[PDB]
Amino acid sequence: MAAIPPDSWQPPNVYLETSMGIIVLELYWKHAPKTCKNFAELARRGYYNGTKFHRIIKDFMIQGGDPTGTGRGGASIYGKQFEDELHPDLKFTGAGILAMANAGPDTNGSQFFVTLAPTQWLDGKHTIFGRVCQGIGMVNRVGMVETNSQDRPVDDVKIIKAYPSG
Repeated sequence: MAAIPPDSWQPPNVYLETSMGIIVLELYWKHAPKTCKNFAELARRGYYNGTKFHRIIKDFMIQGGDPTGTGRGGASIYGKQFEDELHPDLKFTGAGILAMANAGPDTNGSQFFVTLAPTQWLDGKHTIFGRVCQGIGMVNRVGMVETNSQDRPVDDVKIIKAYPSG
């Protein structure tokens, strides 16, 4: 009853070609279409290309830059700030996840942090957006490496290019 000859697959995987190492991510095109489009657009337009990770907490997580890495010049495709895409369903405990960073009520930025270690205390503080199925290993080393006495990476980690799977 009513058959649609044509079909649509759409690659739900993203390939971030970082200087540190290549890692695949999983975007939620169901509840995350909003942030998903932003993350994909920013990477497609050529914003993430050239940036790097400034925040790296040993045995915890590592947040990547975007808004000039200093809140100097950063804006979302939809606008400056939007409504948080938080929805009771995901969790930030399983080592290797991609949660969208925020600032305040109805105030979201363009940062992204991947949790490499179990965290229940912060399980709810930030919002989700993607996952790291194939790549957590590359991130693990980034946390095991030598860091500063605050949150500065002693090693060299940056992004050279990024493209979605085809």
